[PDB]
Amino acid sequence: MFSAGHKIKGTVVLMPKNNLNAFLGRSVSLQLISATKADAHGKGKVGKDTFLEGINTSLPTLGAGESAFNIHFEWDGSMGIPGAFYIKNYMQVEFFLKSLTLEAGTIRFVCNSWVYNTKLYKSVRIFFANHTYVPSETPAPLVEYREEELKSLRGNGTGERKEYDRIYDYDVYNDLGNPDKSEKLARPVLGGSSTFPYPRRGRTGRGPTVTDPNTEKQGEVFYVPRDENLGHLKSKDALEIGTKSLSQIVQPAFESAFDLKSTPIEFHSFQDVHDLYEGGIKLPRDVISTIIPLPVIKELYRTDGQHILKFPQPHVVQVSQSAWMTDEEFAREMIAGVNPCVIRGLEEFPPKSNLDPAIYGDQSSKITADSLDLDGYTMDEALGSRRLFMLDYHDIFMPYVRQINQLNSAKTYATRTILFLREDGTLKPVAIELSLPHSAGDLSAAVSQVVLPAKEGVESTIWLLAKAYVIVNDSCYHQLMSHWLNTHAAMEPFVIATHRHLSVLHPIYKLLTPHYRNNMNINALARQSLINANGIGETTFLPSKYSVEMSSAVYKNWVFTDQALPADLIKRGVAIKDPSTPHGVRLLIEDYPYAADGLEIWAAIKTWVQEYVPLYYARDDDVKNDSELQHWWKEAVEKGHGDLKDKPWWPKLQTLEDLVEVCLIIIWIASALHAAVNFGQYPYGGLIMNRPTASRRLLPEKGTPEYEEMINNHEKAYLRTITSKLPTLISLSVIEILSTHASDEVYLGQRDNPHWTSDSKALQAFQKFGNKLKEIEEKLVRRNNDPSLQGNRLGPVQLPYTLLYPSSEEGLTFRGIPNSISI
Ligand SMILES: [Fe+3]
Repeated sequence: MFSAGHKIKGTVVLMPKNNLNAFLGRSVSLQLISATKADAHGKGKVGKDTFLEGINTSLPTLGAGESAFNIHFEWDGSMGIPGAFYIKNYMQVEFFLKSLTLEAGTIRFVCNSWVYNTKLYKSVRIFFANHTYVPSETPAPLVEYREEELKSLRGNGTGERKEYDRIYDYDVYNDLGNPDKSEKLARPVLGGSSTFPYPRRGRTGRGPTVTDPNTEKQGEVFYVPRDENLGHLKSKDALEIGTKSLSQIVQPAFESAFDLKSTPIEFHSFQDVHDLYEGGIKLPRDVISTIIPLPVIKELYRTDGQHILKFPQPHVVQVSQSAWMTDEEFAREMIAGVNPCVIRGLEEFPPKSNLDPAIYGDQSSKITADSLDLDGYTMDEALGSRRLFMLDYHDIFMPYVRQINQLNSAKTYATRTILFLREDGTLKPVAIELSLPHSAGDLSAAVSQVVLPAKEGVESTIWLLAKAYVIVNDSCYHQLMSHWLNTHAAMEPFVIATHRHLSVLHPIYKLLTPHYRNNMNINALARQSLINANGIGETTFLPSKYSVEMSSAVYKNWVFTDQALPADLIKRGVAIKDPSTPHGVRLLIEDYPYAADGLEIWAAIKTWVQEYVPLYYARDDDVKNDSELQHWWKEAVEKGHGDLKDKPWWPKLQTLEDLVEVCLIIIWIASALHAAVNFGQYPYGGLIMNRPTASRRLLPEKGTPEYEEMINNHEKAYLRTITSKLPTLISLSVIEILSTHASDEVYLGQRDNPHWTSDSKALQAFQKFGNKLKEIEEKLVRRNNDPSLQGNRLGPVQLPYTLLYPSSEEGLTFRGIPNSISI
């Protein structure tokens, strides 16, 4: 090397898959690539292959599991400034590359990527320094490298994907059915048709089943691009794999305990349910022994290691075990519960249906105004003052009621619940309509009916059951639409488009990708065990084999721009546009905790996106002229959500406003919307009576033993109506996992690396965002401490609404907003 040359001092930080000397010698080579000096073909000049020289044991700052290595690079001649590097792993086993740092002012590369043996790769792995560039700002010597890496990530739409592949592409949901196992397990393909529109998911390419060329074959592992499944230092944090263990290992063990009549088959009283988190449930030794060693699963229950499993006490009963049964809590949960985003204003009376009466029978509501306890208000007054609301599941469920009720052990109604907003600011339920389709060719004599509030006699039991029917509709809509379709499924197309079309160098890549963490991974695992034919979802929720297809019916009406919180509130008639207020909308239910708190988070995110975007885009033309951005949005819409590609409401993305709106909505769905619908699942639903997932019979007729049971044993009437004990144990277990924050969660206002960009302005903006979120949390604390807001923020269950607190410790905390759909 040159006599007065100075080698560049480098430090490589990596984590071995599972000593360290093995990484020395000729094990791992790096080659720096210049960002500023090019060869005759305009490509950045490449340095010599350089191997790790030794272990650096001097750096006190390293995360757990991390090791640092010294490396020095020759850089003589006009090599300019390094902006990327190639790395080749000659070892048999992959390692996780954390970072390269070049000293002497400092150049940082944030890699966080598995590097497999070099022979497995068609292209040498390339990593860029942490500088951010829109394509027109890419240093000329890196332009081809930047595009070639995107081409690598896209692949060619063919081939069976392997573990170490980093290939992002789309496919339809044709991998849920198991037609090769049984024709009973065949399911319609979701996506790619007018009958069944659906967001796309990540392509896996396992090829067709033997029986159906349109259904993808089963697989032991559902591929995701390698770095979408990064791994966890502590197995307890691999919550997503628990779902797989639950379906494949734990569910069969529970099933056996029932098959062997080792525990009563049904609950017989409410106390048999409360027992689950008090003394626990006694099960055969082999069930316990099957559970205890399993990572994640072992955390779900306390045990004596012999026969007892105890579930954790759900938040909803921590103060009052009977408060869930109150009409006040039933209504309050529509605004501060697990599914707080379906209630709508009702602006005429009676409520109307759009459904065809030729098919379903007369659809006129039978609810009478005179029957309603509106605290002295007339109907005209209640409508005029915007005090009438409804939870309207009539049109949503009616088209499915006949087929659901044909199933053994499922019976449902299409319900509507009328709520009145009292002057005291709380909601009260005033009627429930339990509707069934009726046509000339009907065998069933069951009738639709209206049920009114009652505290005494059989009528109180009928009303309690009516609430349960409502909540079964609500639980199904929550799990399949509010949660699954609107978060998990709707976001995946954006994750794929982002990796395919926005370089790691791209500002919008850096802005959005933290909000994707673990999403493809949980979704893949969900396709394999949760929403698959005969999987957890179908065996625990009312619609059974019709569940995921009902979500395609609802996706027909999915509107991207209506996912924006203000647009949602206005659309549902629970708020009105109001420029004189800070959020720009006035809530019609003033103390609506999800909406009130959500507006604060929404505004914080908006401010962050509005500060970040101008750092990279000066004018609308800059957005129009970004070919990566244009390709990204064109593909996300025309391929990722392609069944809806023609809808008039898609932003065109030719303006700054559009880019802000699109990023904001993506970040909102991934972080706060998902947190709000996800982390309350066990807190509210851990008591099955409060959130029944299924109903198994219609209301009994007078003159039958079932009717007499309502009089003599209302708890048993109730328990015979809702989800059976066995699916209850399985359901509770899955919602417990899903309600748990892993200790390595990255929350809103956090990033995994302080050096994700070298752009100090972006880093500053991000710090302000985090500071704002802390300020918001103090605010939400004060709200929960405000005695005037007790009625809606705490309710008779005395459960402070903390779901939109930004921060949380690990565990089942009922608070904390992750950056992404990470569980
Ligand atoms: Fe989730």
